[PDB]
Amino acid sequence: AILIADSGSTKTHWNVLDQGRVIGEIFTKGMNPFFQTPEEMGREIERTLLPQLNSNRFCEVHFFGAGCIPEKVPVVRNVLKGCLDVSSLIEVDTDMLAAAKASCGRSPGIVCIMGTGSNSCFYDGEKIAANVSPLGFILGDEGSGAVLGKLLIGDLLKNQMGEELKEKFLRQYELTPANIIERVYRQPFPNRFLAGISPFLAENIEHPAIHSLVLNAFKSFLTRNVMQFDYTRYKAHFIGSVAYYYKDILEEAAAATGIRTGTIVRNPMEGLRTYYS
Amino acid sequence: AILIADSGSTKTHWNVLDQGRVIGEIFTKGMNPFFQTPEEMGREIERTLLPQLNSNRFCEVHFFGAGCIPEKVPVVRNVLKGCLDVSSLIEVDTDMLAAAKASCGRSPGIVCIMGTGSNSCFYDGEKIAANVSPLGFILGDEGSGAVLGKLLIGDLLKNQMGEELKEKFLRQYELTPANIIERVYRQPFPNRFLAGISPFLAENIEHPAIHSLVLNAFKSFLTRNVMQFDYTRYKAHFIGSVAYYYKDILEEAAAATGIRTGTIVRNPMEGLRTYYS
Ligand SMILES: CC(=O)N[C@@H]1[C@@H](O[C@H](C)C(=O)O)[C@H](O)[C@@H](CO)O[C@H]1O
Ligand SMILES: CC(=O)N[C@@H]1[C@@H](O[C@H](C)C(=O)O)[C@H](O)[C@@H](CO)O[C@H]1O
Repeated sequence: AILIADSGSTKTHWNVLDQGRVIGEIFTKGMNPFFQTPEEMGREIERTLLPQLNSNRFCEVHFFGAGCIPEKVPVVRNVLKGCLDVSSLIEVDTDMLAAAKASCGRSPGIVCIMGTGSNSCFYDGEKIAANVSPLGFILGDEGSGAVLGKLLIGDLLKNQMGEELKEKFLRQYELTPANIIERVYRQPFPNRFLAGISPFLAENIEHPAIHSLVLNAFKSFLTRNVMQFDYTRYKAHFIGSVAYYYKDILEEAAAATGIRTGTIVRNPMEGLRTYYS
Repeated sequence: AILIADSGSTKTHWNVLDQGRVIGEIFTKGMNPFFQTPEEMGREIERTLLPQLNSNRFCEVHFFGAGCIPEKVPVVRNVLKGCLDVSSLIEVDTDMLAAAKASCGRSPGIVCIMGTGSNSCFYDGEKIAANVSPLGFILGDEGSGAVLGKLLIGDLLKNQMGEELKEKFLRQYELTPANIIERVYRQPFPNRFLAGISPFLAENIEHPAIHSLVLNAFKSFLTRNVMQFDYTRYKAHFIGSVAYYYKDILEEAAAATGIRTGTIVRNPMEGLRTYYS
């Protein structure tokens, strides 16, 4: 009856709710209209949800995803229309609203996302009131795996952390200098590439230089994004993968810059299903 | 009868030298194999110079251009071979060697490029011995117009330099945030876009925040790139447009980083032309 989604830049999880229960859970690759034309978006969409759904018809469909700026929301909604059957109108918004509906539900509060990309907001109870548009992983997205990987590759190959870690990194993923620039500048979804090579940071987090890179990235995010809200009486609900597995470094950078924190979960799906019933 | 060129990712100049003089000069847009396949680069080459190029059949031909790393040198080298007719063997290199031959000729010294992109090297007298390969404007290129433009836009729309400069920037180039993000993530040659909006820094240099942003970008460049060379007895020949019109901030950052300075040219061609005959 209802279909729920949350499209990250690298992956997408889909949920099917009927009479308030979960009758199906789906995974797909990431969809961002700034990395995917509607053909790629849609032909992928053909290959995705439809095969694992006995019935392709619904009454309500709610799709939240990265790159879903208002200028691109109708584009993505028409992509989903040419593949689904819903009795009412399709809602299409950003992943921030999914995170907010998941964390706070019908109540207000601050919500931030740290995964493939980064983002920060204040939320009313039914809609996002304010938002720092993150500009992406080239002009912002500070503190997220794609940016972490961007920083790490840059620092390593500028000989800023020595040869040992540089060689362990380039050997662990069997990459030459050419692979990076080809993968980042000429190959689809370079943010996936960066966010995927970024867990090397977690692997060698005991090194001060790597721990400091992660900490200073978290610092810059909080400074340039979360500080723009009333962070002195609001418990920032953090959602995302980077924020979950780097919990300690995030709490480090938060106590440094005075940013407050509340509940920190990795995926909004279980909080989203609670909201819809 | 020889032709020498130097194509930055934004522009390209071609020269045909006979009788010790320059007998003809044509200009075309920039070609970079990481934002243009070599055919597309090439499909313009038909449109620009050849229609006017009286003879495409001459002796030696030597082409230097950005993004033209060893992994990419042969592809571009055959593209010029399958239309062009040159009597001797093909030279293919990066813009750094043109800058070095122009700046240093047959003598050594440190040579740096500051325009659309960044790069760093020490040069012997026939070829570059050491180099910090800049990885481009997404993983490095610190101190370059695209990176300067990247930083300024990022800071502005995250409200890090106020509303006055942010608004003056967005109305003066008649850009909205979505247009920005569309131009950087979906539009060809985003490095030109950033480097073209970057002169806003020089225009508003009286603001402390912008002067410090430009200076600190220059600082880290010297730090992460030039410091990797012998900067204590070598007078760094800086080459480029950014380096000429931001001369004072560069000398500031040079006294800041103890780094020495030499010659500042924006374009190398007559020094390149001086080298050949
Ligand atoms: C241009 C781009 O990719 N933005 C995305 C965001 O998308 C919304 C629509 C936005 O741009 O504001 C997304 O919420 C965050 C977290 O996933 O990462 C950013 O990179
Ligand atoms: C990935 C990329 O585009 N790098 C280019 C450089 O190209 C060389 C070959 C290199 O990549 O090492 C170029 O020298 C400088 C200055 O123009 O700008 C960078 O952006």
